Amino acid sequence: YSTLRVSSEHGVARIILDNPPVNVIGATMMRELRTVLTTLADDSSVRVIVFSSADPEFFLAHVDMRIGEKMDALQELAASAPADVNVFQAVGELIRHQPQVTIVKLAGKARGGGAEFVAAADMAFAAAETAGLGQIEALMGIIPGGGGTQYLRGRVGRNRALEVVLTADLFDAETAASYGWINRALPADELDEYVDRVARNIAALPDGVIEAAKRSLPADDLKEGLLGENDAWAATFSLPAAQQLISGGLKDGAQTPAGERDLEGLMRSVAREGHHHHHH
Amino acid sequence: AYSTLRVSSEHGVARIILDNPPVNVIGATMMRELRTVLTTLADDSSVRVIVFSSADPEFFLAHVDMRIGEKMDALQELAASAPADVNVFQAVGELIRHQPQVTIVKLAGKARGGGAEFVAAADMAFAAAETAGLGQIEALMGIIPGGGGTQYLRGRVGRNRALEVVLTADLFDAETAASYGWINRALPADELDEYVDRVARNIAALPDGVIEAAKRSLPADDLKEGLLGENDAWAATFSLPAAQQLISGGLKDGAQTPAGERDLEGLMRSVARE
Amino acid sequence: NDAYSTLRVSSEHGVARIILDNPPVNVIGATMMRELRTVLTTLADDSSVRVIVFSSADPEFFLAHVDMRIGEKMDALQELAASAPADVNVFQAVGELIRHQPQVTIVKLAGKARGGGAEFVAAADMAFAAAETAGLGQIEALMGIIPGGGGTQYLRGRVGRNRALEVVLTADLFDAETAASYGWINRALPADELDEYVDRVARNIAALPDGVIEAAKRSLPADDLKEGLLGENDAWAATFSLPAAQQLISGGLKDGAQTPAGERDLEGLMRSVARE
Repeated sequence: YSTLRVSSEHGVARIILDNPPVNVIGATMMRELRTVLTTLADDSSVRVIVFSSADPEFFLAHVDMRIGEKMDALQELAASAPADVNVFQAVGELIRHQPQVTIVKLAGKARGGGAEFVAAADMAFAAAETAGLGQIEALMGIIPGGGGTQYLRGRVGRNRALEVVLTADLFDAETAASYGWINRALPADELDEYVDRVARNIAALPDGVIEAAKRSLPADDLKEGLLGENDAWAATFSLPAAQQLISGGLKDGAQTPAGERDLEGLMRSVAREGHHHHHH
Repeated sequence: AYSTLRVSSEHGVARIILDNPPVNVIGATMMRELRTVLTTLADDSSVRVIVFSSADPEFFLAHVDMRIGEKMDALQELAASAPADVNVFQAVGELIRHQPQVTIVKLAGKARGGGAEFVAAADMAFAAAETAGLGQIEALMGIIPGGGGTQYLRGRVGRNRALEVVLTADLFDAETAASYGWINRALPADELDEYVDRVARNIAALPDGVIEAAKRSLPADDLKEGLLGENDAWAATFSLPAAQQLISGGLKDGAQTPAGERDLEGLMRSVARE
Repeated sequence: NDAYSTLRVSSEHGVARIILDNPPVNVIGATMMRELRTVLTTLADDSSVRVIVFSSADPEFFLAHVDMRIGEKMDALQELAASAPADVNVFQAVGELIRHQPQVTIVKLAGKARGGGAEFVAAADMAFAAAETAGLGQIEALMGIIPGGGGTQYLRGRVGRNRALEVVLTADLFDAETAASYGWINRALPADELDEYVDRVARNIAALPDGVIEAAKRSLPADDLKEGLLGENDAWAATFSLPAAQQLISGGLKDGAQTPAGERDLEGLMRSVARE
């Protein structure tokens, strides 16, 4: 795989996300994630999956801002998406319905679709000092269209969901945990051993226990919410701002490490600059 | 000009400053003015965000005016024009809950009863850690919250904590309210103004249609059955002898004065004991 | 004072106190389940009682977990089962009785509660715990099963599915601060203040005027958990039926479960049984 690596042993698969320079989620990663998770879902030797990043600053930056430039790659993904779920929601929805226990180890920054990925897993543990979660979408003239509005509604409640989405700020681990967006914030220097212990302890459970727990606690019914989000999100592309802001962002350094570090700041200054065409 | 509110706007943010001396009770006048101002603002394309704050240095909104039943005609007109299946008190929070703009409460001081209902109804509430307080005083006046509070709490904090807030009737500090999810965040008192201004400006700066899209994706909670159940529970308690005795006794012992409102919980417990 | 084997009940001024006392570690056995039903059914009909406070006589354990030998005397368990509510299993019947009680129910948690003990704590209207000393865990996964007394659904409602899965599958003992942050209990308080705190809340609620408690509960009715509880029963029943579960439980008893020394670190004890 070109955007990730997988290894498994002792009932735990580790999926390490590695797509330089900032771990954007592009069409290739979306396809490779589907392949790896679909294959694992049929592997009776694997009981737990742990997602981590190889990038020292970013878990998953956000969805590739150039993803709409090659609609054919996107059209192929959209054709394999489940009923009533859009091509972006299909990533989080695959994670949410995975048979294995899914665990995210979050050390760095995850925004937009990356933050959706984090919230979709069964459990997420984040480094107190270094981790960050933000829904950057509003600053690109859109809203989350990959399940984020609904994952937030369910985990943090509507009031805090609207705050996360509309302030579009980068939330630190301690705030994200107190909101319930992730399970726990832990010291950065303890996080790796903590997640390894949780994963191995869950994988050591007797046969059938994980299955029973997931049957007793089935995935939330989000069908109507995901449809509503899709409709609202689709409508934001019928307005000119989204493409102006996405183009302006790329011009000003989005999807480079310096540009992504304070993406919120970068996108607000792009909006303040307000460049656009003049066809007089 | 309004007699209980000051309204202004700039850079896409309307400020509504609550100003009804001596302790910022929600009376019939304020209820009428709020309907007018929020309905006017709902169709104002220049306004994206509404921030509520208080001109009183101790109280955000004390609670509903305990003398509001002395002038039944103004209250009855408001009741006659309330939305279907929403009582006249619930109509305050319900108007806030369905406002098109992002609604933000900046809570520096104490809010009880209907005041606490108002805080919980806004899209977001940020409170001063050292100075803010939230409580449902209703149980101490022999009733339960009848303006949406039971259902706002159920949604925000869960039934277990909602029963605790309602039946203990204690004044919660900002830190505990935020932990519970009753408000969004507790911030230092000397940072709250800047924090709220930054959030308000950032949301007002979002491009056309984003706020609308977010609210479409995150529609207001369906509370119809819960509000009707609260209404019937409230009417039943209000009809029993203790309610009017406690309300009259509280007024005689200094409720709705700043000295009485400071520790309203202790005052109302003492009224019941005496 | 000697009305019951596993409980002491007293009441005055509108507050009933139920002290849980079944040495050596406050296991929930068939006798406690029967006595709890008697006491709570009686109080439900007592207009003079407005608040029920549950606490423990055991300095280390609130309620350890359900008696690991409860299946050895099927007749006692059969009578309890035969008379459980429709769509509610015999273990769920304990939490469900507490959930539908007319009085305000309050748990004062100073020590450790696991399994059905944690389910009990979560079922009350409100639970206050000592920050320094209290602990809550769902041990069931380490015995080859899942919670079968409502705990999956009480966790789902109070902490959300994500944290419910974490609690159930890690099977660790959660401290009071973490449990409160998650919403599993109402609040963590200093150990030396907890008793006065709870007494104050109970007294204050009992002093409320006629009809207020009743109105509050009418406005905030118990969650509908019918389908969740049915699902939990089938998941629990299927795992419990397997030899692996039966050997883990047998080994736990062999290695000192249900003794104070074995119960202090039950998680470690049960992980050692499985490794052996």
